[PDB]
Amino acid sequence: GTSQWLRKTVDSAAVILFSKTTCPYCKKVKDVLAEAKIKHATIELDQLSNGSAIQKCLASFSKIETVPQMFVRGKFIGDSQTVLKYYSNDELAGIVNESKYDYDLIVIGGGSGGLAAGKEAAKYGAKTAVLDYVEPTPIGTTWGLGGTCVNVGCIPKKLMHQAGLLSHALEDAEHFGWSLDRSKISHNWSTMVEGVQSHIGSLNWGYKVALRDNQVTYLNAKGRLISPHEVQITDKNQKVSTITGNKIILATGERPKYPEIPGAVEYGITSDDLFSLPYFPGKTLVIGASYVALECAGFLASLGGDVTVMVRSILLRGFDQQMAEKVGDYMENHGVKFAKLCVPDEIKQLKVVDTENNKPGLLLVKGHYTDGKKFEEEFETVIFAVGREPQLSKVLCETVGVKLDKNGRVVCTDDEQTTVSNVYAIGDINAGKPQLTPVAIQAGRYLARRLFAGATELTDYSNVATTVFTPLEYGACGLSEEDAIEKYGDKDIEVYHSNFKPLEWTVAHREDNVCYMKLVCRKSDNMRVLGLHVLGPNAGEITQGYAVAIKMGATKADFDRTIGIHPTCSETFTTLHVTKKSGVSPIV
Amino acid sequence: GTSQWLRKTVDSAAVILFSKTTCPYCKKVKDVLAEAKIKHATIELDQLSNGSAIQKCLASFSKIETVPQMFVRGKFIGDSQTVLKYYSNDELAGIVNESKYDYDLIVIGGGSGGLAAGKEAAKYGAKTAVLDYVEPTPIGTTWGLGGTCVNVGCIPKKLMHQAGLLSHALEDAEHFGWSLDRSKISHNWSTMVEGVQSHIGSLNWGYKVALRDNQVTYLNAKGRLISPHEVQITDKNQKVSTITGNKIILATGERPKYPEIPGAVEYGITSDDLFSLPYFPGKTLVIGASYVALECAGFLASLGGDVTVMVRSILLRGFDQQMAEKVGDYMENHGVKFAKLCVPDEIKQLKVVDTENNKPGLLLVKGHYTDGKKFEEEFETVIFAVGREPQLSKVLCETVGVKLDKNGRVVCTDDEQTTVSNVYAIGDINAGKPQLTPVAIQAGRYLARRLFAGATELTDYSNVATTVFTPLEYGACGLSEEDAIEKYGDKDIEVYHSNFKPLEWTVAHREDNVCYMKLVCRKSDNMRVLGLHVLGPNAGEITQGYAVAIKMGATKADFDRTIGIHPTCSETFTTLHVTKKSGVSPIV
Ligand SMILES: Cc1cc2nc3c(=O)[nH]c(=O)nc-3n(C[C@H](O)[C@H](O)[C@H](O)COP(=O)(O)OP(=O)(O)OC[C@H]3O[C@@H](n4cnc5c(N)ncnc54)[C@H](O)[C@@H]3O)c2cc1C
Ligand SMILES: Cc1cc2nc3c(=O)[nH]c(=O)nc-3n(C[C@H](O)[C@H](O)[C@H](O)COP(=O)(O)OP(=O)(O)OC[C@H]3O[C@@H](n4cnc5c(N)ncnc54)[C@H](O)[C@@H]3O)c2cc1C
Ligand SMILES: COc1ccc(C)cc1NC(=O)Nn1cnnc1
Ligand SMILES: COc1ccc(C)cc1NC(=O)Nn1cnnc1
Ligand SMILES: COc1ccc(C)cc1NC(=O)Nn1cnnc1
Ligand SMILES: COc1ccc(C)cc1NC(=O)Nn1cnnc1
Repeated sequence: GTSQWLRKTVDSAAVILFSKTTCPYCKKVKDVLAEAKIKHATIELDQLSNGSAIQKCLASFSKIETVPQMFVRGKFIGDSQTVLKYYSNDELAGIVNESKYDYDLIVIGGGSGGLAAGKEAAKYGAKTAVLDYVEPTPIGTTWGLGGTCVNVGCIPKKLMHQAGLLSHALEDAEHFGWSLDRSKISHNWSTMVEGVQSHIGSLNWGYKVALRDNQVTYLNAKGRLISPHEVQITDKNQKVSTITGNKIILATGERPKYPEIPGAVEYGITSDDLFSLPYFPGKTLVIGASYVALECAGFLASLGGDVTVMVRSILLRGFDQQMAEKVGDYMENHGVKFAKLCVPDEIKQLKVVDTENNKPGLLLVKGHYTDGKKFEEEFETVIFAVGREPQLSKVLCETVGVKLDKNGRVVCTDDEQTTVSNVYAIGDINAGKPQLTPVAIQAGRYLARRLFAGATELTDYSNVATTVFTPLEYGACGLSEEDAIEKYGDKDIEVYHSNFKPLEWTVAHREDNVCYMKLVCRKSDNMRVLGLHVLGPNAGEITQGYAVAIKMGATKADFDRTIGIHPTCSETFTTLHVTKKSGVSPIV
Repeated sequence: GTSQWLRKTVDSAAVILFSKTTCPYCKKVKDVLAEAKIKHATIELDQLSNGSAIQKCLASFSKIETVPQMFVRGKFIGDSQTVLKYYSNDELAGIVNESKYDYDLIVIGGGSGGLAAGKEAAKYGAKTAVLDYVEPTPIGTTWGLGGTCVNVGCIPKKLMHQAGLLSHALEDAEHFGWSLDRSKISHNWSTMVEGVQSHIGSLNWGYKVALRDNQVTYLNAKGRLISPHEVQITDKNQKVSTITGNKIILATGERPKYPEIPGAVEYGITSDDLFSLPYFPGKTLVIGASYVALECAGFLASLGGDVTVMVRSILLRGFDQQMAEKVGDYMENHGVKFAKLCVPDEIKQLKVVDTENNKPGLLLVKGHYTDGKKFEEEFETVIFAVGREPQLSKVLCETVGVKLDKNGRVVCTDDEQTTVSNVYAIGDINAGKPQLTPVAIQAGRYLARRLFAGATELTDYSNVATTVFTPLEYGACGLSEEDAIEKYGDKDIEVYHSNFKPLEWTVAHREDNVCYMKLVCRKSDNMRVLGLHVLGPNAGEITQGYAVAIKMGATKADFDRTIGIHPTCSETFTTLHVTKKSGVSPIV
């Protein structure tokens, strides 16, 4: 019990001190380590339930039961007297740096999870390297350190979402008494892109500064695991070399897919290219129906574009389908066109992109509908958003022994361990886990603490809240209504729901019964809230706080006994009463 | 136990049917009652755990133990055979309208609480009257049905707040690429007031329709309780008369105070006047420091006004003072002037209000600072926001026996009962309760269910969340930091905090380290969250969901194990780690 925890902690920590807050011999050792700039983890035995048990188990490694005790990479180094002996004889630095490996930790992948993992490990004295390389897109787009979210994901996409939201603010401002005329204002794509890219560039630089100031080695190099402890690296001159590490974290992410049709790679683009595109896309076709597809179509339309979405089957597969249909209905009423039950067959080039005068090309898209009829129409830009995939064959040699699943993602235990004992996987490549930036960050930081500080806390992957940043935003936490009915049966599910209107929409003359919210509850478990859903402005700010209550097992009675804040959209959750079974209208 | 509940329920229900869902004799009685439009409460004995005890206890009133049993105003009417007999002999209508009083319920006050109470009572067959009268302000301002929030409170002030926020949206729009020029755009006060007042008028009308459609009698008349069951009414022609009711609910709210100085009533205004003023206030002095004072000064400055606030002692007395000071610092950085440690001595008229040309007048304000130096300055408008108070001497004869406290509010039990057993009080006049619209609504609806449908649930007044809608908003739930320390001692309190920057503020070049959040926790109670505080955009949307978790007893561990939604401001609560004791900086 306590015995096996201690063994695992000692064998894995790079530099760890067992201590008590009251002992001045411990403070004497802490001070010496700080002066020599030796980072390390510390376990305060007087602050743990069974510290007396641990203190006695230390004797199995050190043959002493007293405190302080200092270990380096699994080896007992000395008590107080012995540590100062090493310091006074100029022997300490060599002892704390001796290792079987170049690094205590190598992180392959410099994104959300990998940077979090690497920075947290370095805090406890682990010698860490972070590798990052951005393979260019087919048209050659590349970008800096920080991963998909920072450079070509959550960050630029929400900033262009905000640019779109501000067109409605301009319209609203007239009704609230401001003297502008929305009809005579236009948008400049390249001005927006310049401001977005300047912020992304501040994040690239911030991550390099953060790694330097944590003593993490950053190599802008492509890494490949060739044996459990050996990583082959290739630099910007295709210089190939090999570095070794005790623990390995795979954190390499995914990239967009293309459909296997003529012209797709040659003449279309993905979200990877959209966020630094030097010209306005113009008349645009978006192929696919994921949250990426709908978010991009949405702000392009709000910035004045002529936008079409080609849907093969349904919107937002895997999300609550009543909510997904409301999302699409709103964007169709505000100008996005939808080609339903439709897939593409080929893309033909009619004009090459005018890279001089900063203008898109021109393309002819041919496709067909699910019953047989034909699609044919011209667009200036075609954006594919038909999913994302890893390519671990680039990253990982099959002889190493790391098990993948049928989709190509890494099969892991609940502490992120692979089938190779010293290798771990986090973020989007970890099979079966929600593919989200805060998840990757929590997994990376918690894992680093278990490896190098003796921590025990695991990452909880259940009921993680989401928000889709469509022109009207959709926040959710927990089960969709159809998944709850499937799992428990229709007779055991009760659904409370209501329309609402934001107070901000009244004077602005916006729609009465379009925003909408519901709670999906289990009758036989005290009306436990299984899933929460809201369509409305600021949906992510609305949903976040409820994710804590749902984590704690909130029931409908908990929502009822809590008082609303007025006037807000969120307060409508505190007074829901119309059930779906009753048949009463949810309108207001 | 069961027997004391049953007698309380039978005595005060207006019309109540005891029933079982599986009984066709009960369905036959329900059907007759519906056809005759007889509204009534219903208790389904088969859906209660001690329904068997209640069934046998009914015999104490009816000498029978079967269902259905129908009662009217405390008297057993009959079983199935007897009710149908009364029906087909045309005697039922007269039976159910038999009463010792004109009304089962009289509500004095047509605001947030009183309207909620009256509509809910009428659903269970209580014959109900709602009285509402709006005493004009000193300059003559009056308004329609709905109370302070609807007409001169939450609704118009948040609409005017939104007009102020749109100022910054117009500014932010240029940085995100829109072609407008903020500096050439101005605001028209009367156009804003016209749109606000048109929405308020639709609320006035909607409440009158709601009372008509619930068969509630609405009397636009001033009420006075002269004995436990008699209410004297005075109509708009000064006709005086008396009506009687079984139960009385007092729900008359408060009105603004004026300081006792020369010129205040004659030449200044209050929030009651501000939301329908026909001219822009111009250069304005706000006297006071409540949330009313700061919210009003705030939107006035954003709409282009030259605004000063004169503060007796501190801002937002009774709220967390670190957050109060940050609220003030932001207002002052964006234009609002503050006259600290200062009070007014007299207001002098230099120009009368120009009601022809639609212009304010001009005033000379004289005052002094606490060290004795003098204040003297000219303003076009002076707004007093120096507190609110009930005036129950106009509502309630002293001989009735209703106890008041030192501030003139009604002393109530935790079920809203006064010292007169048939008389209840709800909303702002209920001593010691938070003075908020959703509290008054919850109190009123829960009380009507207990009086007329046999409910037992009480209103929970603890840990009610708030939001102050200053230009940068402040949301809170639970204890201030200084209150937590007073109650538990400094060593049992830990404070986690951080600055943050909304993503929307990056491209717009807004401030880096102004938004702020903290969690105030109790060490010896598993780091229980005692209070949550946040300064930033959409602070009410952010705070609301967390109020469910605090109601449930959330700890710091519950916040840590919940995952963030990215990118949002609210997610910063899920990763807090810097403590105040550590002395580490909270900047990002
Ligand atoms: C358009 C879009 C919008 C999104 N919006 C959101 C949102 O609003 N909220 C949210 O939570 N999530 C969002 N996501 C998802 C989020 O971006 C991912 O979940 C997250 O980036 C995954 O982090 P990661 O560490 O697993 O991988 P990544 O962040 O992709 O980082 C992996 C890194 O490793 C590099 N790499 C790959 N192979 C190698 C190699 N052999 N050697 C070295 N380096 C290598 C990659 O180039 C990359 O830099 C969005 C995604 C997309 C595509
Ligand atoms: C400027 C301002 C802003 C506010 N903003 C917010 C906010 O954002 N959120 C929030 O939760 N709360 C807010 N409040 C508080 C909220 O308005 C009150 O808590 C709420 O209105 C109290 O409701 P009530 O039912 O107790 O009384 P009221 O709503 O005041 O209703 C009482 C009614 O009874 C009438 N009446 C009085 N005497 C008699 C009589 N003798 N006979 C007949 N009728 C009579 C009154 O004229 C009035 O119509 C604000 C208040 C103010 C002043
Ligand atoms: C693929 O589904 C859509 C695609 C585009 C859009 C615009 C909407 C939908 N949703 C949808 O069908 N809406 N709806 C109409 N009547 N019932 C539901
Ligand atoms: C006619 O207005 C009323 C409406 C309803 C009622 C019950 C009374 C009045 N009496 C009235 O004139 N109010 N008043 C006071 N100071 N100026 C005007
Ligand atoms: C009455 O207090 C204020 C009044 C007006 C304003 C504008 C601000 C405050 N707050 C305040 O004192 N801020 N501060 C400065 N250094 N420590 C705290
Ligand atoms: C965004 O700041 C402004 C810009 C322009 C102007 C003319 C005003 C503001 N001030 C602002 O936020 N409103 N306000 C009210 N009380 N303090 C501040």
